[PDB]
Amino acid sequence: QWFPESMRQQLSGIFAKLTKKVTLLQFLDASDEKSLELQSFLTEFASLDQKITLETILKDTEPAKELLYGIEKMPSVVLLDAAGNYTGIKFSGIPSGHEVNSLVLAVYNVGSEGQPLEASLQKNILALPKRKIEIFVSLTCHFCPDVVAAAQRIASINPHVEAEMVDISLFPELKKEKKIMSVPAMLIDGEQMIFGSKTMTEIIEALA
Repeated sequence: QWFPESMRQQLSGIFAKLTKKVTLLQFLDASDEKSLELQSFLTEFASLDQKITLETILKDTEPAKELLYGIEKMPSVVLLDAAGNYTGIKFSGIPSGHEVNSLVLAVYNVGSEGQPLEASLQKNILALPKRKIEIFVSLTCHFCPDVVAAAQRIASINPHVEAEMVDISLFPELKKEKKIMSVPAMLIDGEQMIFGSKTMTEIIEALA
C-alpha cells in the first residue's frame, strides 16, 4: 500500500549499496492512530531489504531507553547502527510521501560508508560540538528532504550531533509557539530559527 513497484525498483537500487545492518526502533503508543500508521509504514519499509530491521517497543514501558533516545514527540522512530548504538537520527511523525527520501538517505548513510566527500567537509563535520538539530517539514514540501538528509548525514558521522525530522503539521501548538510559517525550517538546540533551503556547507556553518 505504502510503496508502489515504481518506487521499490528505485529503492532496491539504493539498498543494494548497504554494507552494514540497520535497526529502526519505533516507540509505539497502541492508543494513538498515528503510531499504528507509522508501524504499518515501517513494517512495509523494513521488508525492502534484509539489512533493515524493525524493532517495536511500547511507549512508557522502557523509561531508560526513552531517556537515552530523548523520546518526546510522537509518533517516534529512531535509527540504530549495526552495533545497536543510537545514531542521533530520529523521525517525529511519519516520513511518508516525499519524506521517504529522508528515511532512505538516513538508512543509507548509517548502513554504508556513504558517498565520497571532500576532506575539508569531512574534517568540519567531525569538528562540531554537541548539537541537537530539529528540521521541520511537511509531507508535500519538495525541498524539505534534502535539508533533512544533509542534517541527518552529519548526525551519522559525528557522534555528538543529533538530527530530528519533525512533521510540523502534526504539532500545531509548536508551530504557533516557534513561529514556523515557511518550511523547511531548522532549529538548532533552542536559540536559532533558520528558514529556507540550505546546503551542507551552510548547515555546518550554522552548527560551528
